[PDB]
Amino acid sequence: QAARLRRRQLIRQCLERDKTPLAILFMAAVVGTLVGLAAVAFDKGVAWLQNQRMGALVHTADNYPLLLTVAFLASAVLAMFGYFLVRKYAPEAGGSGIPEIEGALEDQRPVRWWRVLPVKFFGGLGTLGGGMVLGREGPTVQIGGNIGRMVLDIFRLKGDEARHTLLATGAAAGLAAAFNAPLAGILFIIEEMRPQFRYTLISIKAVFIGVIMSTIMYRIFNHEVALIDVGKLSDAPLNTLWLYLILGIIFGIFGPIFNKWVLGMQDLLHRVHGGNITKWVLMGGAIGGLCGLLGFVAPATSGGGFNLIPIATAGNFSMGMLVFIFVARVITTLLCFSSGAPGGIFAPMLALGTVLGTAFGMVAVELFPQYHLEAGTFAIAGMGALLAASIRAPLTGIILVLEMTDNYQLILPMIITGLGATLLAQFTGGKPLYSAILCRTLAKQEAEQL
Amino acid sequence: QAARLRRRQLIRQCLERDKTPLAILFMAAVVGTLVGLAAVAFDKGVAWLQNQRMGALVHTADNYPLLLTVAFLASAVLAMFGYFLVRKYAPEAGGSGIPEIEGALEDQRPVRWWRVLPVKFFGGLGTLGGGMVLGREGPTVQIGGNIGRMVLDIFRLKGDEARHTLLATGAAAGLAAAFNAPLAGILFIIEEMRPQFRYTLISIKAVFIGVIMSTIMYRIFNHEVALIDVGKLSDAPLNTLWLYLILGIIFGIFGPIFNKWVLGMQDLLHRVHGGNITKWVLMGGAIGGLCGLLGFVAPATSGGGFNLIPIATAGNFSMGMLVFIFVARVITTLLCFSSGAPGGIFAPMLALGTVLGTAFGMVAVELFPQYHLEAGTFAIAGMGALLAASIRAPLTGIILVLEMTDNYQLILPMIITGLGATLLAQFTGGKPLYSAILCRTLAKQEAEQL
Ligand SMILES: [Cl-]
Ligand SMILES: [Cl-]
Ligand SMILES: [Cl-]
Ligand SMILES: [Cl-]
Ligand SMILES: [Cl-]
Ligand SMILES: [Cl-]
Repeated sequence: QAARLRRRQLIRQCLERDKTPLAILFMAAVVGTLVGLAAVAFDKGVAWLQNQRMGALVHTADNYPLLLTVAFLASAVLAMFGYFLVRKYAPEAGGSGIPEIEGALEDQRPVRWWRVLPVKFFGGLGTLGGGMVLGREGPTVQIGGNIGRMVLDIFRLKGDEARHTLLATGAAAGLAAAFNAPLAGILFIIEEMRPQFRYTLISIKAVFIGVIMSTIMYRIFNHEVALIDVGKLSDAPLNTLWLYLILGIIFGIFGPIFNKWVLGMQDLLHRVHGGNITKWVLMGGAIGGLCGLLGFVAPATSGGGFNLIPIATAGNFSMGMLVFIFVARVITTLLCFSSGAPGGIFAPMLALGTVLGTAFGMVAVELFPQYHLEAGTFAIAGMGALLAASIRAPLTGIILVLEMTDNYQLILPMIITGLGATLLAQFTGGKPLYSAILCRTLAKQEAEQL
Repeated sequence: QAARLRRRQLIRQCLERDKTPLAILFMAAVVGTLVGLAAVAFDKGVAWLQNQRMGALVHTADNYPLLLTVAFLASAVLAMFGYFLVRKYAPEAGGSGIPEIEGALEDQRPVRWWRVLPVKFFGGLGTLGGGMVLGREGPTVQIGGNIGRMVLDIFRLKGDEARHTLLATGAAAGLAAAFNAPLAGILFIIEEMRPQFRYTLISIKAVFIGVIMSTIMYRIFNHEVALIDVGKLSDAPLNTLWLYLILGIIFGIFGPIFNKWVLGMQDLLHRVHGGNITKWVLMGGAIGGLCGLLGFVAPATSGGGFNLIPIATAGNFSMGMLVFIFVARVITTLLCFSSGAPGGIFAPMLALGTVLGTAFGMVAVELFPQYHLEAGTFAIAGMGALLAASIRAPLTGIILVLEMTDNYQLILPMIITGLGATLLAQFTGGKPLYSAILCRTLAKQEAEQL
């Protein structure tokens, strides 16, 4: 009868009248509007700082050593301002911000929106606007989760189930308004933050509301159907689907290796400054100045990565250039993200999977000419395979790539590529990167409390 | 210290090796291949019986009262075969089968694959091949979930984690191998089966493997890219997005009203036979013969519904014809599903949401000519709005409709329509239908135990 009283517990759940608090559902539309407006202002300010930087690199065009100095120095001072705001005011605004938000969903990290929200905005503005190899995905999730706490504090909402609802609403609205991906922002919460999020009928409807309001706030100011404008690539036949499983196996081995390089470079770059702010800022200007220098000479090795993925998905880079771009963008991704700059690793990971997927597709075309393959259809499957192998959230990584590229005929090749990425990353001993960063944040704050 | 002790449990959970045995993942490839093969033997056995029934109406087309007798009696004898196998050999194979698989993941229902799997197959060929208003999701999910228990019992695998993994693998594979929707099969388990499924890192990977192997087995025998071949419809502009909220608000009221009509007709049709097998079989041949009669005279009011959706989305019907189809298909959906026939309600719900959404999309083009609306974008948004209001799985129902229609420019209108459907079905006191059918089975089982 151990299942009999369990069955009587099941019938006691059906006759419950599930109430509908419309107060938290209205604030989720206030959150999602404010997240989507702060996401648009972040993207328009990062792009304005990037167009002002290349506008300074064309007025000094005939003078080449002066151009390389003002490519370094305009990106160094822009990065030094971002490192200074994090180190002086909000140290939890360094890095991505997803481990700070999913640590807040466990009631383990504080949400200091009076400090993080001006520092993650303006410090990430000069960091990403300076041309560093960092994405706006992580900043927008942390700006979103801090806006949802701000709305909870301004309107004085009490209760701990409303606190986790509005914090997850803005993190869902942050992903939905960074990438024009309303489907991935919902799957950000129920698939990637699955151990963190408390699934209530109200809390998942509020995640839907904030995602809707932040996608509408995005599309008012951006009228393109694809964030990454690759074309309409070919279908994948059934006799070519095993090549996407092999491509996932290669990504699923590299994924844990890349995660050990992220945490290993976090430790190695911390020995340079030792926690000192005036050496953390000057190391951040040397890293930020290099990526603005690399933004002029060999610009495929620097930047967030979205200006490389449509070039690499088409057959424009050779096999020797994709090897150079991959090694250089592995070095500058670890140099930017693991140094504690405000900026995520998600959009640099898309450029690393596109280049590694195009390299796989170019070998697959020359090895199998009987399949009529494309190099670009493996770049899409490789894009969400490094998020499956390192971030270890394949479903919100697949959906995000299909929404950014508008290529939904590759759903089954991406699930095949994302399975072998997740299967071999668990097998080879890999953890999620945002979990591994948060577990090192939690073990550090357990050590200063001794 | 209350959170410091919880911080210690979040650190030691992070240092664990994650224990990947490949034996249950290979068995998911065996399950997914067998589910995907049994789904195309079900889809091509139902379609063969519907071709022999239409072919019997062309041979003797000169005699019209014999033609209405042959159309009645070919479907009456076929449905009587389906109602008899349920009432004699496997009474839990009646209805959809998703409440029986959902109760099996809760360890409340037995999985008798030696009885259900021949009865759900050959009784499903009788009811669906007779032209009754019943879908093939529920049959294939229950055939799928019983294959996952059959593979567990043949290979004699031990464990309660392995039993719930392979049972949810085939239920996911049953939705992937029907409708060519691998993405909706995964979301069937982590979103619709959220209180039932025990999420593990390996139990979601085995759900991926069975979904992959069943979508491949479907696509070996089926080469259409979309099942519901509506065209490439228009995209919805931002000034028209509030009409999809009103379409969701209307569906979110009707959803609970349609749910109590399903449960009310289950009690009403049970008053006819009282559980007697002879009166249940004769009532089911009367209902099944009525839908084979209606398959010849006014064929839009019977059948599974996949023939009606491309005609309705194209704007081929009138307004009074669209009102007559909605009323008459509601009566035949309540007659077929609530009488205990092997066959689901999901694909009859897509035909009801398309017809009700087209009628909304025709009022919207009459009232707002300045919006430049197409009536078919509300047919697709309304298609998954009855799944969000009655089945109350909005993310599963959006992705399924998108994967069946290949219209992914309507992601955000379907999320707005599915939000207003879910929010108004919870506000007006509606439950999920499969959770309400199972709970009426579980409360009936407690009543047998006095
Ligand atoms: Cl970080
Ligand atoms: Cl990022
Ligand atoms: Cl990130
Ligand atoms: Cl049922
Ligand atoms: Cl169905
Ligand atoms: Cl069903």
